[PDB]
Amino acid sequence: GEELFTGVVPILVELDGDVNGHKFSVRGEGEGDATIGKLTLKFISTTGKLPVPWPTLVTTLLQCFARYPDHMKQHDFFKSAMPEGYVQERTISFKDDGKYKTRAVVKFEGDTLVNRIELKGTDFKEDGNILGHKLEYNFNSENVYITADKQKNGIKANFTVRHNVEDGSVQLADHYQQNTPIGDGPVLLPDNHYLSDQTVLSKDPNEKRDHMVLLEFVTAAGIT
Repeated sequence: GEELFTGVVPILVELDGDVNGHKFSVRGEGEGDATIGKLTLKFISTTGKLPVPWPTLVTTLLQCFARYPDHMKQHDFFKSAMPEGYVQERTISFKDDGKYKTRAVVKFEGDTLVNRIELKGTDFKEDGNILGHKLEYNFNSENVYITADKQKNGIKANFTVRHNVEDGSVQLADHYQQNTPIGDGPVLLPDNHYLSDQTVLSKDPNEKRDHMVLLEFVTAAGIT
C-alpha cells in the first residue's frame, strides 16, 4: 500500500453535486508526491459556472498523499487501504447556513489514483455567503486531527474551516469526517495524530472555464 506512493502519481478527480437544487459537475487532474506531501491539481466546473464558491469545495476536492514521517508510518490509514481504496464521507455544516454531505471513493485505476465524489447540500440561504458568492478566493490552512475507530474499521476527523467573507466576517464550516476501507484485508489504524495543511489557490490565466488551481502540502505530525 505505501509502496504505491514512492514516486509521483497522476491523479483524476470527478465530482458530481447538487446544492439547494443547483446541480453541477467538477473534473480535476494533477499529480501527488507523498514523499514531500505535495499535491498539485487543477479543477474545472464542466457544467458552466460553479454555483458555490470554490474555497467551499477545497476540503472535498486525497489525504493518501500526506507525508507521514518514517517514525509515524505505521499510522497511515489512507495508504494502507490502497489499492482497493477507501470511502471518505463528510458532513460540512456551515454556520447560519446549510450543510454539504459528501461521499468519496478513492482508489487506483491502473497507475492513476482516482477520486469519485458525490456531494449534496441542503438548507442553504440564497442571500448568504455561499450561494451569494460573498467569500474571498483564499484559504486559511490549519491542522486536521485524526483518531482511529476500531469498531467501524477506519478513522474519524473533526475540524472547522474558517472562510473569510468579503465584508471582513468569517463563515465557519464544521467538518465531520469518516473514512472506511473498501477491501476486506486489515488496514493500519493510527494513534491520535494530526495532518498539517498548507494550501494555496490560484488561477490559470489561459483557462476560460470556471476553475480552481490548488497546491497543497500535507504532513502528518503529533507523534514523537
